[PDB]
Amino acid sequence: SWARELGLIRKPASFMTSICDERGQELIYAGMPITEVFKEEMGIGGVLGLLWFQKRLPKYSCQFIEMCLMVTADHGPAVSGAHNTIICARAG
Amino acid sequence: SAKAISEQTGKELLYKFICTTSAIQNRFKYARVTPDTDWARLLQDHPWLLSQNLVVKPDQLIKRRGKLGLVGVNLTLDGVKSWLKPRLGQEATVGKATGFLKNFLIEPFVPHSQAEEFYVCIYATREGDYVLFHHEGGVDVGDVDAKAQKLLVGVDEKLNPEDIKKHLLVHAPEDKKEILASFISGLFNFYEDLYFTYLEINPLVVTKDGVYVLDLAAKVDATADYICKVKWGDIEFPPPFGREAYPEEAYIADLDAKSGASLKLTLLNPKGRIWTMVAGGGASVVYSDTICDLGGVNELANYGEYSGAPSEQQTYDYAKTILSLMTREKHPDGKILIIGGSIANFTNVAATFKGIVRAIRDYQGPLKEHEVTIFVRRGGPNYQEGLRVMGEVGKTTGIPIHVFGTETHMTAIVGMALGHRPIPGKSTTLFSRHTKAIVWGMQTRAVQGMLDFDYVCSRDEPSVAAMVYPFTGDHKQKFYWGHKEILIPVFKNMADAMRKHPEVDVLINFASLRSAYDSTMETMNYAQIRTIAIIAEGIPEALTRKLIKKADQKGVTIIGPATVGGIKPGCFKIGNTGGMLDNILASKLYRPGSVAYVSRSGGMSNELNNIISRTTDGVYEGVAIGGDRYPGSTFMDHVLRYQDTPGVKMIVVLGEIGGTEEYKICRGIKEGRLTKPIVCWCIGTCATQASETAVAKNQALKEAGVFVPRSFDELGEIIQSVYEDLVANGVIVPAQEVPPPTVPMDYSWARELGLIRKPASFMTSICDERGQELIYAGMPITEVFKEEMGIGGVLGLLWFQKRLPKYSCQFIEMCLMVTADHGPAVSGAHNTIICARAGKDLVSSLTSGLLTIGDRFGGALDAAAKMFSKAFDSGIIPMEFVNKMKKEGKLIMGIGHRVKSINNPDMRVQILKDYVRQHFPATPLLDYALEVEKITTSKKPNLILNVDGLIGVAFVDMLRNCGSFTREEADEYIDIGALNGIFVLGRSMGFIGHYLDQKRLKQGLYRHPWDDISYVLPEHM
Ligand SMILES: CC(=O)SCCNC(=O)CCNC(=O)[C@H](O)C(C)(C)COP(=O)(O)OP(=O)(O)OC[C@H]1O[C@@H](n2cnc3c(N)ncnc32)[C@H](O)[C@@H]1OP(=O)(O)O
Ligand SMILES: O=C([O-])CC(=O)C(=O)O
Ligand SMILES: O=C([O-])CC(=O)C(=O)O
Repeated sequence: SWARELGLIRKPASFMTSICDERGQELIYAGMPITEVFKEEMGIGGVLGLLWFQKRLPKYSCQFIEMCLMVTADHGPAVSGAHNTIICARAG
Repeated sequence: SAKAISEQTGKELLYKFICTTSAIQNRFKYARVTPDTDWARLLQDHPWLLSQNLVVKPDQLIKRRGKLGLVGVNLTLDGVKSWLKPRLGQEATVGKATGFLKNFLIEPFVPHSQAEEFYVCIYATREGDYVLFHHEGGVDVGDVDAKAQKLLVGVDEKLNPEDIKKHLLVHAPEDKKEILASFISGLFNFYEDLYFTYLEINPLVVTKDGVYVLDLAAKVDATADYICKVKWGDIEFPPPFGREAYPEEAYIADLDAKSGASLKLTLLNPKGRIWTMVAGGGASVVYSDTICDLGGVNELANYGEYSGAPSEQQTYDYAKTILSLMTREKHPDGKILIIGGSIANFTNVAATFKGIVRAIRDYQGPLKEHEVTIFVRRGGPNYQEGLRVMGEVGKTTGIPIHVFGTETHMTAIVGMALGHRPIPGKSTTLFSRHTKAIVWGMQTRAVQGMLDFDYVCSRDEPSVAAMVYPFTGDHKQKFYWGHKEILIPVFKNMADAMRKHPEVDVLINFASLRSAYDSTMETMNYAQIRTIAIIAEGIPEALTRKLIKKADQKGVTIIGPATVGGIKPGCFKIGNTGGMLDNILASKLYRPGSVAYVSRSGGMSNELNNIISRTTDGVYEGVAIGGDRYPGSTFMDHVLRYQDTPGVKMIVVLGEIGGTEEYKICRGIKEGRLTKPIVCWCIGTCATQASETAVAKNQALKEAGVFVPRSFDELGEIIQSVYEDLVANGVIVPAQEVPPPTVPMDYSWARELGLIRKPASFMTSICDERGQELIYAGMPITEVFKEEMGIGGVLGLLWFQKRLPKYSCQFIEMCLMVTADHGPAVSGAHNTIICARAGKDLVSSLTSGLLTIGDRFGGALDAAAKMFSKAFDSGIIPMEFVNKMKKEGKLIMGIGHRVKSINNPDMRVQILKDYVRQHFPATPLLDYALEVEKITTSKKPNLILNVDGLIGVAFVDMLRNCGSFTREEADEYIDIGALNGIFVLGRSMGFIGHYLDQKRLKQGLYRHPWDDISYVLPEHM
């Protein structure tokens, strides 16, 4: 930690992460800080465009992402995955 | 690498793979007699042997036996028996060489005349294949090259027989002109389908009866075996005829064969005082040349090398053999051991010196007894700590060891060892600062070294535009540019590499010795690639000549095979030339100089960079052409290239023994084409065509106007003398030294020599994966399998890190056999089936069913162990325990079966109960659980012990009451969850069985019908 602080050593980094700069003064998302996220009033479609695609999508596309996350919510407990969730929840 | 084969082997290969109209007689008619075999077996399997008249001659790679009269012709049984009696197995001499005669060949002798003997030969040259035919065969040659007809055939060119009869058959008898020529044509295909370099048949007897190949000789390309191992079968190369090898020499031979290192040792005078063990090939040749200059032609004990960074056991045994060989008998002028060497490219010098210091301290007694003095001189990455450890073992064990770094001359230390001095078309520019390369192959340390060099030489763009690796997709690899990280694209094909990067003009071919030719031929189908550097070693020479031919046709500058590359300082660096960046900064290779050089071996190029750094201004551009026989660009192709560039003022050439290449430099300096001051020196004297030697080329360049030193010791001195000549004439001005940019060093290299501590996480007291054996808990994998412990023993090793006693390993196998599948109706196997019928995966199905192992399903093992252990540890009677559980809700976990309980048992509680009764010392918690079973079966005819409760209490009974668990480890593993581990690892077999079953019955997706659901939703939310 000291030989790298005064910068006399090389260490190759893994985990290249082109998303979510967590350290510093703000949670920078794709390139947009968190206060700019809540200032432009982009919903979860805007942060899906920022996290998943790293692009500020236009406001008709964020609302379509929220629409297609509202229709692909629950579709009854008969289906195979919701059945497994219920079976695993009833085992407590 | 031409290696001469036995004439028995080449003669049987000629008998097997020739295809011609002329019938070869005596097909498969030969015998090999030797001292290791008898005589009756040869007559037993070859019944043709004593039917005719025979000729017997020694097959031990001996030239000129027909002129010297050492052949026994016209021999019957008495001739072939009493001829070998003064000959088979006795010591004899030919030329200089003295040794045994243990190999003799027996051929059916054919009487014939001297007007029927012919002479045919095919030898390889750089510009093609020469076939050479004299009508007068045998030993009566007369004139040799004048009346014998020659024909140069080109590479990748077909031999036309009309040019055979037109040009080569001038002095032939005409009736054999269809017998010989097509045969020769067939022989030419035999030369071209088996990759010979030299094949001379003399004499070839073309009688009226047919053709007879009595005597031949063949040097074959030993590196082409990957093409022709189906043709040669198991080829055998005989050693050149000489004395017998010591056991030490065969010991070093199997040390050489057993790894990727080069451990060469051949003793010269075993009672000698000056013993050499020196890293590098050219460095060994130069040290042997200099010690032969200083009167040690009888005092050099051996010539050898240790190269390719051997392991410290290999280094230890190699130095052990050389140290034991030099303590046999004392020599009164003192015995010297020279651990010399060139500058190491990337090897940590201190690790090889750990090998040396173990091999010296292990054999120190004979060293201080025989009064041995050790002279050590090395260079490279971290040489200074290695000189320090050699110095401390010099002062510690008392052996006088004189250590030296790169500040000294390389081979002047032997002058300090002997007391002679006291001890202290093709383009003319190849690389520019916009030269971009494409590397072929994942050779990331070479690309990182090139990027470090180009940061240090203040270059603005990295000279590796892309890499090419065919065995992976297109991605980008992260490299270091100074401090920063950049992304260099790695491609799959070369076509989209040349497409996306049109500024490339160099390709550096890091492919192997069998894929260099195809990638190089594919590369020259792109016009922008103007030079190709081929780092591979071991290409067959015919494929190299095809590469040279297509290079001259396309106009590219091939650096030649078996190179290390060639460094143009301040500008560009090919691969691993120069070495690690410590040698680049130590030799001032970050700014251009004025001296160019051309060498052959890569081991001498670092020494030449060191010499030109320490004596003169520095290297403008250096090129190592390759240690192969046909380099892609010779000496003249580079000194002509240094002629036209004005930045260079003087040229240094390091030539080698063999190959009339420096005579072309002599003719170029006599024709007035080479005007810049040349300093040539040719290595390889070895005087312990007669013009191809080192002293011949040295004298011929000395008389031609080229500065040639007396030895290698005066090479730096006269290079400094020519530099002082050239600056005093007022043309060489030394440029002003700007300091280079600095790179940070490495985390891998600073921790290797230990200069930066790092806190390690992930403490892992289990499974040392690295080393020779996969060491489980403290016990290797061979001790696991040899001691015959099942999977219960490896669960004791992985989970508990103890070697459990043999009755409890079988108990863990037992309780993993009963906690396997228990039907598919239960909740977890139901989830596995539901996920397997969705066609998912094995691991996703097992995992989706495994995530149910919780508290209600599968959580009776751990709870039924914890409950009974807390009741027993407290110390209450069972009748109070049942009443305590009744008073608080909380049904006793591990007690209760739905169907089978009393005189209708569970039948797998019974097997486990019989096992914990029989093979199992001192089991009190099971007895307590059986008393609680007595009470709760007195309550209800159900309520027998479960299998969950009995595995729980039997496992807690196994932990604390067998050995090796104290009381706080056996109580730790219950609270950690080592019983949930047994239920999950046991039930994993059942869940994978359910996955494979539902995947094998081809079952469709589940739906769980609506009539089993009863939706109870609110009215309007
Ligand atoms: C032909 C004809 O018509 S019949 C003639 C006349 N008919 C009659 O008289 C009717 C008789 N009625 C019966 O026989 C009924 O079976 C009954 C009412 C007595 C039920 O008796 P049971 O089944 O034994 O009681 P129950 O199911 O609650 O369990 C009994 C015990 O097991 C205990 N127990 C159950 N599970 C566990 C467990 N895992 N761990 C520890 N204890 C347990 C219970 O706590 C209970 O304990 P307790 O006796 O201290 O209260
Ligand atoms: O790059 C090279 O060929 C040199 C090398 O690795 C070594 O010295 O072991
Ligand atoms: O251990 C468990 O609770 C699961 C079990 O035996 C069962 O199939 O009923």
